[PDB]
Parts: sequence; structure tokens; C-alpha cells
Amino acid sequence: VVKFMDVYQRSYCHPIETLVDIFQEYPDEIEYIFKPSCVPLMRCGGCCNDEGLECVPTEESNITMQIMRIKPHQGQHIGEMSFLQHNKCECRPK
Amino acid sequence: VVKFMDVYQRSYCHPIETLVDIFQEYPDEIEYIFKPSCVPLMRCGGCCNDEGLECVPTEESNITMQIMRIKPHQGQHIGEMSFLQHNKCECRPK
Repeated sequence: VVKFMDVYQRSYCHPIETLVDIFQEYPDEIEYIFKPSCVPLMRCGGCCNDEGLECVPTEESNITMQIMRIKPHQGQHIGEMSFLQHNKCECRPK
Repeated sequence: VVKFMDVYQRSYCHPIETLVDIFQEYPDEIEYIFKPSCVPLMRCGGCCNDEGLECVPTEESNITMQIMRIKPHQGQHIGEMSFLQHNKCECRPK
């Protein structure tokens, strides 16, 4: 049984590696098929213990990754794509 | 710049720590306010590279955690709640 305090600290609002789909990140590029289709990014997650508060980023950075993309029967390509990362989170009002 | 292979292995379907909301887990307990409102659980996530295959669990277990719950105007209660964990994932058809 995980003690209340472990669960409390571990789930509290903080940056956590999150597997994000590339389409949600670059939406004006659905006319391509990415591989991998998703990337591991550091994003604010978890909970604030108050309904009024929400977990949001207070410091960000960019990560560049080699992603493959292919237009329907038109050649395999490999390029760089940048994604926004969260280095620090904070519980604040909505 | 993260190399294509690093990104590919890291994002590929596997059990990863995910911060889940307790209501999502116990939709009947909407009557209570849990603290923490969310818990860290091992769940299948990531991607299968072929949108035909989907990342799903092939081995599970239960985790028990001490969670506090309170009814409006009543006292704080502390108890145990069990959540479903994923020990192994696998890419498969829909």
C-alpha cells in the first residue's frame, strides 16, 4: 500500500515525460505520416489540490528531434521537428 | 537533436508512468472530492507505428494507495483504493 504522502508528492503538479502525438503538436501537417507518430516530451501533468487551481507551465524550452515523414507514395524523408517542453510547472487559477 | 532511433525506441508502445484522475478511475465517486485528486499509475502508452495497430495491455496488476476523500461538510476520511496497472503492452489490431 502506497502511503498517502508518497502518492501526494508523486501526483502533485510537475513536469513529467508524456508521450504526445505529433499531429496534436503540428496540426497543419496532417497531409504527412510521421514515424514515429508520437514523441516523448516533458510536460506539466499531475494535479493541484484545489478545483480552482490548474497545473500550468512557468518555464519552457525547445527539443529538436529527427522524425521521418512520408507523403503518400512520394518518398521517405527524415527531418528535424521542434517541440515545446515544460521545465517548471505551477498551480495557478483558471 | 535527438537521433531518429532514440525517438523511435522511447516513443514506442510501452508501460509508462501516467498521472490519472481518480474520477476517471472510479466514475461513481463523483460524490466525493479526493486528495490527491490524481494518482501515478503504470499504463500502456506511446505509439504503434501503423495506425491500424493500437497500444494495449497484455499483463496487468493492482496497486493499492492511501487516498483521502471528503464529502461536503463531513470530515476527511482516509482509506485504501486500488488501481489497475499495466505491466506489459503490445501493439495489436482494432
